[PDB]
Amino acid sequence: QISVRGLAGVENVTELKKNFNRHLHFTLVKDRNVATPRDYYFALAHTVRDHLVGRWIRTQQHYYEKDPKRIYYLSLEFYMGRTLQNTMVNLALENACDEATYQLGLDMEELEEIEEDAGLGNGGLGRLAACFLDSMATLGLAAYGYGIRYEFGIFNQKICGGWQMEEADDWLRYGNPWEKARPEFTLPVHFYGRVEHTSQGAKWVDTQVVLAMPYDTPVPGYRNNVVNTMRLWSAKAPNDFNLGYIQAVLDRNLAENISRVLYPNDNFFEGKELRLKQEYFVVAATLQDIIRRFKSSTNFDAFPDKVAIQLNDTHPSLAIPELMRVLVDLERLDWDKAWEVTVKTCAYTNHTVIPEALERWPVHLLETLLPRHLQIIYEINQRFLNRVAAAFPGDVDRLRRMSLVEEGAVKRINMAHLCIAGSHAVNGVARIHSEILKKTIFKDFYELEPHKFQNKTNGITPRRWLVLCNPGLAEIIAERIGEEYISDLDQLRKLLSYVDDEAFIRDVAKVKQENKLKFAAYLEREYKVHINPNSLFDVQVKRIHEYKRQLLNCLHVITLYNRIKKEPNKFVVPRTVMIGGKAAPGYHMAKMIIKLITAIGDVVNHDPVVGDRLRVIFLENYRVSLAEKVIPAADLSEQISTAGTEASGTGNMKFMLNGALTIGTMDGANVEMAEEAGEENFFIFGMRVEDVDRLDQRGYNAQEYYDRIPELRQIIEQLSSGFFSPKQPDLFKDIVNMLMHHDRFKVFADYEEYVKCQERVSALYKNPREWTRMVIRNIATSGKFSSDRTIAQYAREIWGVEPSRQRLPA
Amino acid sequence: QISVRGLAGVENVTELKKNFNRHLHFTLVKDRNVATPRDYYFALAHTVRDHLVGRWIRTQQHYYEKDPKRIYYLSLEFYMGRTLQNTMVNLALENACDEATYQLGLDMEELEEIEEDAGLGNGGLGRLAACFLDSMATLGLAAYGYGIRYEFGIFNQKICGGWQMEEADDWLRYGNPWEKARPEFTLPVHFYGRVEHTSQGAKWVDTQVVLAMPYDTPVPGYRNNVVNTMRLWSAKAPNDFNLGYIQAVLDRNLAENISRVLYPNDNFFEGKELRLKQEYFVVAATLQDIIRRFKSSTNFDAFPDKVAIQLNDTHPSLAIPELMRVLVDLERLDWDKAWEVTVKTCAYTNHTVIPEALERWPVHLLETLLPRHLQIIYEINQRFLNRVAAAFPGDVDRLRRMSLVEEGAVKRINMAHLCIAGSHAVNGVARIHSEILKKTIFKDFYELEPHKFQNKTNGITPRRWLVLCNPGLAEIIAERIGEEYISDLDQLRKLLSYVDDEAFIRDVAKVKQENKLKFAAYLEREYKVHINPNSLFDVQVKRIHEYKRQLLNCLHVITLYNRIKKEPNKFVVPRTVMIGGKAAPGYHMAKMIIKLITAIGDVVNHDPVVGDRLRVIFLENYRVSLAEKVIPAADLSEQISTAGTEASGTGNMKFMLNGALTIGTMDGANVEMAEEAGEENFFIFGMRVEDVDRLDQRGYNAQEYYDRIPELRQIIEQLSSGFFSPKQPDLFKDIVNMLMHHDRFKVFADYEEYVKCQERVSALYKNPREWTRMVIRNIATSGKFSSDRTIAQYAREIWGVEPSRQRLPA
Ligand SMILES: [N-]=[N+]=N[C@]1(C(N)O)O[C@H](CO)[C@@H](O)[C@H](O)[C@H]1O
Ligand SMILES: [N-]=[N+]=N[C@]1(C(N)O)O[C@H](CO)[C@@H](O)[C@H](O)[C@H]1O
Ligand SMILES: *Cc1c(COP(=O)(O)O)cnc(C)c1O
Ligand SMILES: *Cc1c(COP(=O)(O)O)cnc(C)c1O
Repeated sequence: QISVRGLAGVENVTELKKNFNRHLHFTLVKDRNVATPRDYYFALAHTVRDHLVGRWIRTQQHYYEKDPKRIYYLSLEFYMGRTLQNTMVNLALENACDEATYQLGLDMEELEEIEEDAGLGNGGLGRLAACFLDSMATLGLAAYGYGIRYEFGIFNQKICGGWQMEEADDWLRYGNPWEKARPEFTLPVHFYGRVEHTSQGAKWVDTQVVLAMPYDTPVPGYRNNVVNTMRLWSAKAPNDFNLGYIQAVLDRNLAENISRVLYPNDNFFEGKELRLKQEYFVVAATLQDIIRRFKSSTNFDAFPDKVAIQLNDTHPSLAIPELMRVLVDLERLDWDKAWEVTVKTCAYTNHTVIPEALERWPVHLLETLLPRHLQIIYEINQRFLNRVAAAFPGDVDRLRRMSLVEEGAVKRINMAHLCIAGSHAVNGVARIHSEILKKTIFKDFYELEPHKFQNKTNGITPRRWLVLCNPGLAEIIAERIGEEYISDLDQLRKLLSYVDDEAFIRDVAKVKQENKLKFAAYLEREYKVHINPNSLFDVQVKRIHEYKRQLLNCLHVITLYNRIKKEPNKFVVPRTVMIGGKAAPGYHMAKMIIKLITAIGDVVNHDPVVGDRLRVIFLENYRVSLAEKVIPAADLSEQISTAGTEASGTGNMKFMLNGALTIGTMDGANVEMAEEAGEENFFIFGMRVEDVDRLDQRGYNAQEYYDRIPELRQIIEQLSSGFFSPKQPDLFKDIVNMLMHHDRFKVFADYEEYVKCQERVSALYKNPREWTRMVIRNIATSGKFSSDRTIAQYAREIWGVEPSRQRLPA
Repeated sequence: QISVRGLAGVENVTELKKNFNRHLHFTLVKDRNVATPRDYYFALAHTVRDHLVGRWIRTQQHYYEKDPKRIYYLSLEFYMGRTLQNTMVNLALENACDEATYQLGLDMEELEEIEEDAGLGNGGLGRLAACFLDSMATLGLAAYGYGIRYEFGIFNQKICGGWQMEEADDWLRYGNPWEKARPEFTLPVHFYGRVEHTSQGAKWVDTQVVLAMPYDTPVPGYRNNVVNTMRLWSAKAPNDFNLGYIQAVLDRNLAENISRVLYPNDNFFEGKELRLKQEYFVVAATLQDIIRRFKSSTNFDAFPDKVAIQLNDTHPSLAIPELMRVLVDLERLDWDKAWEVTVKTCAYTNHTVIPEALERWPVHLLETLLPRHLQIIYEINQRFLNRVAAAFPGDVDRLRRMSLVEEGAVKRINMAHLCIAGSHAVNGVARIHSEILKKTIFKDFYELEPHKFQNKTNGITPRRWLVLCNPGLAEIIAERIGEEYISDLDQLRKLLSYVDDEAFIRDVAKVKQENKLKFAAYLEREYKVHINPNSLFDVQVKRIHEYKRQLLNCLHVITLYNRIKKEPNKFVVPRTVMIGGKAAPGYHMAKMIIKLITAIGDVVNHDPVVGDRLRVIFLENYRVSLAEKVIPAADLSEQISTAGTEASGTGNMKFMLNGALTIGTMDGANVEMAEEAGEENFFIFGMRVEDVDRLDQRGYNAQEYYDRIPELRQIIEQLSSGFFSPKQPDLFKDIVNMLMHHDRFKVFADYEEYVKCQERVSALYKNPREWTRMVIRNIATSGKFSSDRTIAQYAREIWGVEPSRQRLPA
């Protein structure tokens, strides 16, 4: 047992054991003679869950009595991952449960691997919402996460013949012990219908009703006895729905399809009706719940003082016109009063600037599905543009640029413009991203209302991303500076005075080595793959995207291979290059990149001359639980997006906190990370944002790089001739064609500096002691990237509430 | 507290209370400050459920150790109703729970009303399966009920404007505390595909796979610590199903629709593909489970010694060719050996002779959906007909009459012929029905294999149908003869010596009066209806069918009304005529009969001259839980089906056990009931089966009755002129037209004798003491109709197992 995992008290281990047996018997209805590891996992889950309820009930009763300002975090994604270990950590039950299960003759680690990941997210945005919930509970905020309970989360990725295959993520198959259905709080959500304009007000009539049933999941704070709630809505058809008879009952599934599956698109907008329905569904049900709770705390003037609604991207942007609809149509507030309340209540967070991710809904869709909302949006636009016109007289082009309504082929509603107009605060997720918003994408809006624009650099929770996934590192750190850093990451600074400590250097390096061995093992257990634990672990894990430039990584891998074949008997630092991540099902290029990766592995991993000096592995089904395994085992973190494309990134922070050195561009949060640790302790390379713009003025011509770089030329010719695809020589023609003629991300432009920088990485890896000292400098300055810091800033600068580290009663 | 409800021990009431609070807190995650009656209901349900698990686990472990012959009852319907009270009764926990909830300040009766009925049945057949499960557990048989877990059971009936409106029965909305999902025992079920004939055997290939997930529900025996299992299969799509991406996931619902809803047809065959899929689904999954269990007890010669499969009607008839398919195709047994095993394993129960209920599946359907099964069926037919030909040389018409394959418009498979050929026993459900089977419908089969044909008169469980729904009557009976009768109904005979006991007569009458007051109250509480508790309660509750002749009842009601209007100031015994029951959604005539009933009520209930002398009420949404309320309150039980159409009936038995006198035809079980009680203690009338046949030889002409009976003529003319439908004068033209020209059930032919008999009923009701004495004679001789007797006969004469009343350890 390690200290950070809590006490294994005599009374509590005994108590845990009997409750474990009580659940195995009464809850699972099994005896030890027929129980399987899955049954044991559930008995433990229910036992741990029991320890939450008491705190869950009093935390909620507490907010009712004290009635503080409530924070409502709206998101269509909550990438939670597993819940068992996280709950034990936050409740200081890990050692006790470890001991109790040991005495019962069970391996707790084995049982934890049985829990299904709650993959209700695509990547960064979804995981961010998960970390935020953890931090809000840890900071004692009366916060509620509101989303959709998808029956099927992000698809499970299978690699067949080197190609990605998708398969339904039936995560609820065996049940979810963490959620509590609350059918008694079901709410109606309306769709379609039409608008009637009577004397005293407008009415939305003849609508189709879909019921929203909530499921509450507890969110425990870190050892503070606070347990907040994540409420996920599930779609249910009313019983007089479609109510020949048999068909009517079977068609109920049409309404319930709303919460059936998560759209697997990462940073890509798909204007499908089902998606719009999901967006309104979560917004409509959530706002009724919010108002309900407010009325039970009718002057809505105090609404903004008791309520804060954070829009995680534009996905829940309809909350703005829906709030107006309720206040104006139902509560009968005058427009101006309602608008004042709405603006002071809502705050919007922008997560990316790439055009293809921007939500622009066709007017004909809103027209049919949400007719009243379209009218309200036009009215908002009208009044907003009148403000612009009055502020910039005669600037007609500004008017059309700022309109919420876009003209052209088909009229569309720019949801981002909607969010800015209806929110009192708009923030980017990293300093460079937030500046870009003010200088480019939202320049006009910044000029009209500069006070609205802020920055809130993303963060990650040190509980899941350090204590839970890397207990070995958390321990040696605790041995030196104590445990307070877990909820006050800035304290990692104190580790700076141990940078020359021989014992510490040895331990940091030991923990990393153990993590690598453990992962190298896992690799062979669950995926029959052998790798060399002494090689440098070069990993790039994140969603497959052209802007993330996994292709640039591929070019380097091929460069290393060609250099070896050129001078076989020359020494080179051994490397295990790991690339993982899912591609959206309809993203052809992303799928081709995955195939290219496996194809490279096919050649490189079986070339006798290469030996154990270079291995290319594609990490299958990258998800939260897998991230918890690879990140602690990584030596090199690849964050190589084209400058200006990765708003922030969060994977980068996870790697920094876990002892990996970072090679990357001055993009997103990488800029602040290098700033915190010192550029000398970072492997920075490539074009800066300014260089990218210069190149665009000039005109990006990939041919130029192809002509001046022999090594690069050789790689393109290998791809083109079928060197990596013998049976299908032209298999990668699309990739080559894109790289050569329409590469929006300038892969070639950063190639030279990238491989040069990679050489410096290998040189430092050859000096174990200095590599580790640089690692210590990174870990020691990663404190700023704790989501506790991020949330404390949202709380003070946007929501107007004070965080608190006070422990609620037992 | 009453004695039959068990002891309210000090230690147990205290234990019940803390467990109730434990579940309210830990299971429901609620505090007393926000708990609602529904929450309290669930805390109690979970508390009671806890007492079952221990016994459930040891009963099953017990069967594993002793390895007795297993009884598998296959049914597409299990009309369970509520489970809470039934479980308390069988566990002797009712008084303890009553006391415990009282001390917690709660009314247990109020909480019981919150439980949703498990309406996985249409009527008789489904309820029979429910009573059988209870009796099998009570008789200590290693029995398993196998069916489908429909998401939506029989529809909830609403009456709008006097018309039936159907609405989804979302019985799982708030959850089901009684079931235990067993995803770990999921089994694959195949559909479509084609048949490949290789060297060593035929193969069913290229099939579509649907997963069958089981849900186990405990079935407690009466105070014997035996808890059997009812396993209901749920359809689940495999995860690589349909696996653009979004659509594939959404289409998963196509496979899962198999267990979505119960076909609401009572005694009516609808040849829909979805229905056939349900039938094979339950059969395929069940047989794999059966074999699996057998192999874990490979000579299948002992299979019939360890396994008995009872086919509840022909719905699960595919079990015969499916068993053959597995034994021949998979286990590789020779045809003849496999057939021997199949016949000795299967037994079939026929429930009705009406042609429209007979399952005749089109060959093109089986051809596409189950190609291998069709081949096996042809092979079975071939070999069966060769036996017929050898037994009746030259009788060519017999060959075509007995074929499993019917020629004509479209070829069809007669599933009933299939069941007879592949079963070692075939039984009817009442003596007269079973005789009819041998003399008519299955005469040819009886001639070929007389040994196969048996009778097993239906029964009802005295636990739910006496102790649970009529505790007052069970008590006064127990006060005289003890409690042993509850599991040995024949003991009610002893009540015969109390027929002249003044105290008993007074009590029997008192209990009935209390039941009537309680129901008259319930009527006003949940349906705003006032009735006179002193009137005779004339009730007919069962599914709406033309053969049940609710119309004959209607004619009598109108006769009574016309007679009153004719001589207003003449005295007549007051009556409250209650008719209830659901009509299949597509059964037009049944729906018109419901409207006619309400229409009569509209006129009769508001005629000042009638006063409180006659009331016509239509009991809305008749279901099991409602039956438990009306039956104990009834004075007169209407069992007036045309002789030869009601195979048995079971409602009739429920009324007899509960103190109601019976007016009915010599049909189904009515014949044995009158035989047991004595015809003098029964109100028998109308044509006997022989009279019906004579009339058919002759030719049924309704006009004749219309011409010779003035009162009948007046009624038809009232219906025709719009007397009961002012706004829509021709509203009942279909009814009149049917009665006059195409009445298959000869309503007019029994009219005269029916009203005459009804007059005798009223005369006896005028003499309270003698009416009650006749009631005692009925209750005292109802013992034979206990499903314990029925099951003991199935056990000994069909399954080859001995029932046992031995109590398993605690
Ligand atoms: N939605 N969105 N965009 C992202 C993402 N999910 O990847 O949001 C994440 C959370 O803000 C950012 O770190 C990331 O750079 C940005 O591209
Ligand atoms: N299926 N079927 N037929 C019936 C029914 N459900 O009503 O089976 C019941 C159970 O055997 C019989 O009592 C009844 O007379 C017969 O019509
Ligand atoms: C943290 C995380 C991400 C975000 O990673 P980036 O490299 O910022 O894109 C995506 N997926 C998972 C499973 C994560 O844990
Ligand atoms: C017993 C019962 C039946 C069968 O009644 P019959 O009069 O034999 O048709 C039908 N429905 C319910 C709810 C029952 O309890």
